[PDB]
Amino acid sequence: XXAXGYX
Repeated sequence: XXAXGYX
């Protein structure tokens, strides 16, 4: 992924 979250 490389981005994050959380949704």
